[PDB]
Amino acid sequence: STGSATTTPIDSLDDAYITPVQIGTPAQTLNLDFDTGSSDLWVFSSETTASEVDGQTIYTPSKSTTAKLLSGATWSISYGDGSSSSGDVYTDTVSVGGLTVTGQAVESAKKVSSSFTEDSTIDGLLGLAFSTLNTVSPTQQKTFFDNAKASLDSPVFTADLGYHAPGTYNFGFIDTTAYTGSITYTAVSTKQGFWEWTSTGYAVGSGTFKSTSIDGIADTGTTLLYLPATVVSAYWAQVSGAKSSSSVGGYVFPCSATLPSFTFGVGSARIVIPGDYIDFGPISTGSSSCFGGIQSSAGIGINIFGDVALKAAFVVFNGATTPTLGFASK
Repeated sequence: STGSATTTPIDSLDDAYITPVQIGTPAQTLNLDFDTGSSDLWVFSSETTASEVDGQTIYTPSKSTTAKLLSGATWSISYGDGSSSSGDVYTDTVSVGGLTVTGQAVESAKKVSSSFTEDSTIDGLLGLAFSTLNTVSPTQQKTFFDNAKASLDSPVFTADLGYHAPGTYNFGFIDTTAYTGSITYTAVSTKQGFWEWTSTGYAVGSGTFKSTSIDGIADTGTTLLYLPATVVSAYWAQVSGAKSSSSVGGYVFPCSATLPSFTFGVGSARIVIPGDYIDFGPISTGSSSCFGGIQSSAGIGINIFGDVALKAAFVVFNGATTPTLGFASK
């Protein structure tokens, strides 16, 4: 089997991407944030505290003939940005782009934090990291990909995120028309539950490539690119007037600037992030100070290749017995 679904930016800044997902019988379609940095599929639901729902589409298990309460099971998750959610668990049929899993754990939110309530476009998350991070207790549950894997033509999914435009998540096959050149594969460590890999270095604009190992995660659920302070300083030093602002919470730059590109290494290959991808616009409406798309990972504890990086590439998440990651230009 295979599946193919279009993923769409939630706003003009590509802050996140939503992908339609069919849950239950008859289908209830919710727009979920596919997140390679977590491993819970959770939804706004009929059980979500009413004051914490503001425009989202909800899953109502009582209207699905295939929903079953997973008795005794609860979940609770906290994300790197400080947001959180928790609730109980159903199993139900879940389909993404024509690919169907029966018996998928669908984590129903009883509580969500402010940032989720305030984002009316995101109806939940679909985690695509390794199932070892799944938070369901007392019986840990598998991700959608993990459940689908055996049935897939090939044990892979791919992320093809757009810059200010729709893109695609594919399951079970590699679309050879979706990228240019060759795909370069690189080793993955699953020790922390993430798609963790080591970049071979970076360049700023037309500058010379610096060979240096940068360990990080491929995370579709993180908006920006978070890298070591040394790397980030070298980038922003090439933008007149750029500075790190404690009050704003990172690097800002004059909105009148033209940003240089940023290149990262994948083995001997290179992925180029155009400068425009690194512009996240005014810090506040009408401001001439703009927020940068490359930020320091210092104090996160991990480097994160988020959407800024990943949308510059066609990315293969290979869930074979020995997992790997592949990157191609497009």
